[PDB]
Formats: sequence, C-alpha cells, structure tokens
Amino acid sequence: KVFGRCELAAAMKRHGLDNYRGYSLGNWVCAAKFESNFNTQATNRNTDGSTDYGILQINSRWWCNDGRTPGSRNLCNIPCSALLSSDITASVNCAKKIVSDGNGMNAWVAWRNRCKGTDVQAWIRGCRL
Ligand SMILES: NC(=[NH2+])NCCC[C@H](N)C(=O)O
Ligand SMILES: NC(=[NH2+])NCCC[C@H](N)C(=O)O
Ligand SMILES: NC(=[NH2+])NCCC[C@H](N)C(=O)O
Ligand SMILES: [Cl-]
Ligand SMILES: [Cl-]
Ligand SMILES: [Cl-]
Ligand SMILES: [Cl-]
Ligand SMILES: [Cl-]
Ligand SMILES: [Cl-]
Ligand SMILES: [Cl-]
Ligand SMILES: [Cl-]
Ligand code: NA
Repeated sequence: KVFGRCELAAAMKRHGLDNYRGYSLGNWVCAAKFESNFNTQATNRNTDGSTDYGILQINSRWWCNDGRTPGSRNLCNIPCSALLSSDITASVNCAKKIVSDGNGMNAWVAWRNRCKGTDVQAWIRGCRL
C-alpha cells in the first residue's frame, strides 16, 4: 500500500507513535517519506546481505527474521514479511523497540540525514489530526 502523507500521519497517531520516545509525529512521517516513499512494500538489500523492509525500512540484521541474514537477530520477534503489510501495526510496534534501543531516531540514517533538525511539522501541515 502507498499511503498518502496525512493518511499515514493518522495511522501512526492511532498506533501511538506520535511523540513516542519524544519524537513528534512529523519526525515519523518524514522518516517514512525518505525511507520508503510511504510504500509498505518497499525492500532494499544492504551490501552486508541484510535487507530493510517496509514503510520504515526495518533491518533484518537485528529486528526481524527473513531466513537469509546469517548471524542476525530477530529482536521484534516477527518475520520480515510482516513489515510489508498494508496494516502498519507490526512496523510501528517494531519501530517503538528500535527507537528505544539507545540512539533514538538516529537508527534511521535517512532520518538523521534528511529529517533531523529540519521543520518536521511541515510533514503533518494541513492534516486533520
Ligand atoms: N540491540 C541492538 N542490537 N541494536 C542494534 C545494534 C547496532 C545498531 N544497529 C547500530 O549500528 O548502531
Ligand atoms: N539507515 C537507513 N535509514 N537505511 C534505510 C535506507 C537509507 C539509505 N539512504 C539507503 O537507502 O541505503
Ligand atoms: N506537502 C507537505 N507538507 N509536504 C512535506 C513538507 C516538505 C518540507 N517543507 C520540506 O522541506 O521538504
Ligand atoms: Cl506529535
Ligand atoms: Cl511534528
Ligand atoms: Cl528522495
Ligand atoms: Cl536469518
Ligand atoms: Cl494501518
Ligand atoms: Cl501489521
Ligand atoms: Cl532520543
Ligand atoms: Cl531531532
Ligand atoms: Na534477522
């Protein structure tokens, strides 16, 4: 599913992501924009052989099982395919664990490089929330 901007903001809010770990809703929407272009089915292979999955490009190296990332962990206790659903619940639940891991949203390098320090409220501007 390719979400609209405001549509994804609403879905993230209902799942409790807004201000989660102190990160306002626009941070999460900005991260999703640059990670996946709001597409739940996004996948991207990393040069180490892990893969990033879903709207927030969660990495199989640590967070989900895809069966082909040797040595990796599955800290969200889910198949990586669950992160590709139209329903964002699994991605949100796992993102909550990632952002709680010590480095905040810097775990998403695209957030650090493209969202951190910017006017992230622009990503929810105009949305009926
Ligand atoms: N509990 C964990 N294993 N977290 C991930 C550890 C490494 C982390 N992805 C890093 O490069 O900054
Ligand atoms: N650390 C991340 N945010 N990884 C997800 C993708 C971001 C990175 N610029 C890439 O596409 O390779
Ligand atoms: N229609 C929107 N509000 N899009 C997101 C805002 C974009 C933001 N101003 C930026 O600098 O990229
Ligand atoms: Cl917020
Ligand atoms: Cl915001
Ligand atoms: Cl881009
Ligand atoms: Cl594996
Ligand atoms: Cl949803
Ligand atoms: Cl889900
Ligand atoms: Cl933080
Ligand atoms: Cl920040
Ligand atoms: Na894994």
